[PDB]
Amino acid sequence: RTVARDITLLECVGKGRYGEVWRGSWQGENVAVKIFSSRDEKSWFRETELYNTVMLRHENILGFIASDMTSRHSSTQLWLITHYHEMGSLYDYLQLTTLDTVSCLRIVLSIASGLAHLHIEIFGGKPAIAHRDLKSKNILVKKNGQCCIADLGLAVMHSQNPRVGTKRYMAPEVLDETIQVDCFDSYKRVDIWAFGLVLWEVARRMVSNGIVEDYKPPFYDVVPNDPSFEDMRKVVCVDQQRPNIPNRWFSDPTLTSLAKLMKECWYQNPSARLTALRIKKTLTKID
Ligand SMILES: COc1cc(-c2cncc(-c3ccc(C4CCN(C)CC4)cc3)c2C)cc(OC)c1OC
Ligand SMILES: COc1cc(-c2cncc(-c3ccc(C4CCN(C)CC4)cc3)c2C)cc(OC)c1OC
Ligand SMILES: COc1cc(-c2cncc(-c3ccc(C4CCN(C)CC4)cc3)c2C)cc(OC)c1OC
Repeated sequence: RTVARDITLLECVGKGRYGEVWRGSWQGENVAVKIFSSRDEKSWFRETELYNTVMLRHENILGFIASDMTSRHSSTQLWLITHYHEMGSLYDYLQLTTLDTVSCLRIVLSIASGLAHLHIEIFGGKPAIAHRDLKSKNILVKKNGQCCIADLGLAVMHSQNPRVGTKRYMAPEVLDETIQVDCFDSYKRVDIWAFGLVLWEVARRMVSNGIVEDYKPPFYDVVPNDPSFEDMRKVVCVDQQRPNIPNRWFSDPTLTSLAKLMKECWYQNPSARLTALRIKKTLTKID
């Protein structure tokens, strides 16, 4: 049989230290191709090792197609091939788009759904998985209004990489180095912190009574761009600051409920934070 492997790379949709992401075409179908830099090879290996352990398949997890290693003259080329989401990342989408109640809830409940799927151990099934780099750039928007979680290059697996998380989204126990590193639940609680920040980013863009906030990243008012580890530790650990809840949210029942939820993702005590499954249930009862 013919094994068609050619992918036509059509346009670069992302560049960073990790390498590049391309929109590509295979057999007439759009695919996303992440080409890894040499500096971030361990992210390709970790995501590949995870998918070789468990073939995750969930509507709110970016769909895996392939991991490719190709020998070159002097180097190894590493590609991750996934489904392609033409609307781009949530970070991208929120810059330019405002939301109503239904679209805001649909976005955040779809993220919580993907996260709870990662976190849960299923017997027979999947290991429990923590993401460790959840943020709005690692969430893609689908045409049906739901999102999917991307980038399992830092993921950790549990059954009963010199890359670190994005500093802006790091939980207090990561910044003050008290995280209980031998304890899998620790990693879930770091994801919940980051989820609460994403929930704040999205809620700001929900219109109520003709008002909306501009897109800002978490802690935009208290740290520089590309904040240092120390910048973050002073804000989050020493001063114990949290993102602002605008007064206008308290006129809207949805944003009032979302403010309470994001508060219960941001407790200093990691074991006080809500679980992804409890966040889902709360979101199903809003509106
Ligand atoms: C190697 O590399 C790539 C391969 C492909 C690809 C292309 N055509 C057909 C296939 C295929 C799938 C599955 C079987 C099965 C059939 C059932 N039988 C009982 C066992 C074997 C055979 C063939 C694949 C996997 C795409 C790629 O990119 C999109 C590849 O590059 C990453
Ligand atoms: C990697 O990705 C894609 C792959 C393919 C593709 C190409 N040839 C063959 C297959 C296939 C056939 C048959 C089985 C068997 C498995 C066991 N049993 C005997 C029943 C069924 C498995 C696999 C596939 C899945 C198509 C794709 O898109 C349409 C892919 O997505 C980009
Ligand atoms: C986060 O992580 C991964 C993401 C993806 C991925 C999948 N669909 C669509 C995209 C995308 C398309 C288009 C834009 C637009 C944004 C506005 N403007 C700047 C032009 C371009 C942005 C994003 C991406 C980036 C693939 C991945 O691997 C193959 C990822 O890594 C796991």
